[PDB]
Amino acid sequence: SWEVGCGAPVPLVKCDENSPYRTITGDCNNRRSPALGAANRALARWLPAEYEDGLALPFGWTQRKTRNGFRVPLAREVSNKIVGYLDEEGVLDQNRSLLFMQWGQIVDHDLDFAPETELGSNEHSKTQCEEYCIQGDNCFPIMFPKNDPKLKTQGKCMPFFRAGFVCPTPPYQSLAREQINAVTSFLDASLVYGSEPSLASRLRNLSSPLGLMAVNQEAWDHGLAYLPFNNKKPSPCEFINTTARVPCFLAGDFRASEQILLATAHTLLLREHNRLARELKKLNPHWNGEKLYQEARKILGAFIQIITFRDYLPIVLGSEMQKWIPPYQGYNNSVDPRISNVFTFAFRFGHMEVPSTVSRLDENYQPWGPEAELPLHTLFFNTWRIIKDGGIDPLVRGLLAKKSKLMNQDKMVTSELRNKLFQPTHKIHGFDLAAINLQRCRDHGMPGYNSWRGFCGLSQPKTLKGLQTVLKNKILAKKLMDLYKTPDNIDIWIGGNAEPMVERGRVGPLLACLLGRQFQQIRDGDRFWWENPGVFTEKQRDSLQKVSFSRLICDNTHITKVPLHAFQANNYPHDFVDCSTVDKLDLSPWASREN
Ligand code: HEM
Ligand SMILES: *[C@@H]1O[C@H](CO)[C@@H](O[C@@H]2O[C@H](CO)[C@@H](O)[C@H](O)[C@H]2NC(C)=O)[C@H](O)[C@H]1NC(C)=O
Ligand SMILES: *[C@@H]1O[C@H](CO)[C@@H](O[C@@H]2O[C@H](CO)[C@@H](O)[C@H](O)[C@H]2NC(C)=O)[C@H](O)[C@H]1NC(C)=O
Ligand SMILES: *[C@@H]1O[C@H](CO)[C@@H](O)[C@H](O)[C@H]1NC(C)=O
Ligand SMILES: [Ca+2]
Ligand SMILES: [Zn+2]
Repeated sequence: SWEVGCGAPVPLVKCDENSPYRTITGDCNNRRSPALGAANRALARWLPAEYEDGLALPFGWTQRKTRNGFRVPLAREVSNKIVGYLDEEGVLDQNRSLLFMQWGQIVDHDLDFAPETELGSNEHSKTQCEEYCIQGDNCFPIMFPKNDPKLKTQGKCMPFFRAGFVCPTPPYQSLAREQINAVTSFLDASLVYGSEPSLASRLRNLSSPLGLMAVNQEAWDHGLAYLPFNNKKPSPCEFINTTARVPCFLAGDFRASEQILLATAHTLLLREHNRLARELKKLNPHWNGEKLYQEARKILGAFIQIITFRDYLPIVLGSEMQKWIPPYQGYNNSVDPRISNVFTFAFRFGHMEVPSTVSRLDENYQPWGPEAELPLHTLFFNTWRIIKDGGIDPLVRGLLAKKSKLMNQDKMVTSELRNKLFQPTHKIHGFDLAAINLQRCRDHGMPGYNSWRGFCGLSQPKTLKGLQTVLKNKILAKKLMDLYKTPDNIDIWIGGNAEPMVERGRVGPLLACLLGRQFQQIRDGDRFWWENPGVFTEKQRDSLQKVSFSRLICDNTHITKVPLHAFQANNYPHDFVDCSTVDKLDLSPWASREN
């Protein structure tokens, strides 16, 4: 009847109350409700889901059924008319390095993943949805509007499969459909260690009692470790280049090889675990492998939290940072730490920060070889350009010395993502991440733009002129009104990203509120927050305050010249220092004395 808890899956609650370490699943963090923030449960609903039929059909599903009296426009038509641009000149962020973009993706992948339903195992609709563009069950194809050039070269649609949902994926559940978060809601390095026990063990080196993560046994980066290969088929990293046949990496997170700089960041974090585990073994030779793994895992989780909340979030939220994330006042076990469904769309502001090219730079921060700069689309599921072209150092120098794309109301998403995206099992560099995001907002039953404005205490524009004023842009407001016909129908991904950025920040007021609230909750609601008294000793916390992405690079690469503020736009050599001058993480406070 009430159906308070639909929890047939993952019923197991076997909580050690005493454990100084996190579970891999996120279970037991909250003592009163131990499933809160656990992986493989429903995304939180801050507002009730909004479906065409009130339960699970997306707006746009039934041609005849309006939203508030108007047909919702095709995701791809919004993408073409609003999100696309031609000229990559002038589009770079003069005050954010490319590392700023890349850290956002890292944090996002630690916090949330809504994987497509697996109803494609030995299924026709796996290829049939792509082949015949026929909407049904989990097939919700992105149809091309009539004037779309892709209609001329790529057929009628782009394939799209509905996200997985809680209480059996194929059939009906208690009231509205709730999509799954497959990773831990805590900011806990689940993207390095995994959110499931099987994966987390596969990633470990259990051959030695050294608490190490498994490393590649077939390839080395000038003696430095690579992630292991994912030896499974079919492999998109092999598909791109069947001559090189270099597989995807195997990381804590499914998505680690989606692009070369994400793979690069994952590689830095793995190196850091093993570095930490080796340093701890020197300090504490009596520590067994499990203890070394847990202790290094706990430090790397703290590293990710401190970089995120001290360095990253202030330059995302700008003037809104203090409003939404006041200085820390300790653990609040009444806070809901779960990632919300809306946050998983709010955080996609990163899509508008991705620039059109990636560079490899040499030890003078000068172009590395004759093709030093490459188009982003050639680097989707690309591991062979790492193994076979110079390792991660040239790409890390690019992350430091090159710039994020700046979000621009006239230039939102580069064609490298908007027309050339590669999706596994599709075979073409032909997808549109903007269209996918809009279709997914509808898949997840998102409330529209004005419902979220109301949620955030902001004005709800009802007319062209009101929207013009909110967006500070008359042409953008007119295009959105021509497509939507009411600001109430504007999908949250495009409405949030259309707002001009807050002072000293990189998102508008609506996104600052949605992101701000989520990050407040993941900090306040986390029993294992690095700064929660008892988690670390006061001396440990004194050491941890000195972490920086600059030291992470110095410690885990052959790079000896780094900037002191790695998320800022930094130019070589003026903004760069020797690793010598950069604070180290002093692990002496981890020395464990019994006798
Ligand atoms: C080249 C860089 C990137 C690529 C190729 C990429 C690709 C993708 C793809 C294909 C999806 C899945 C879309 C769907 O099926 O609904 C996605 C989701 C997402 N992306 Fe990106 N992305 C990039 C950068 C970023 C950045 C920089 C951020 C944040 C700052 C970000 C945040 C997200 C979030 C939060 C999701 C939803 C995750 C989930 O809950 O399932 N991405 N991205
Ligand atoms: C697991 O860790 C062991 C212990 O370090 C690794 O084996 C060593 O392998 C390296 C080759 O990369 C050799 O240089 C050393 O001589 C070996 N040392 C010892 C003490 O055996 C093993 O490669 C690791 N396995 C994985 C999958 O990472
Ligand atoms: C597939 O990967 C191979 C293997 O690296 C790439 O070949 C390199 O190709 C260029 C020629 O354009 C040479 O100058 C390099 O020295 C090659 N190395 C080797 C070992 O062959 C090839 O370019 C890739 N093709 C695609 C489609 O990505
Ligand atoms: C604990 O969280 C609850 C619910 O979010 C909040 O209302 C309360 O004020 C919080 N406690 C403190 C001390 O901020
Ligand atoms: Ca996590
Ligand atoms: Zn080297």
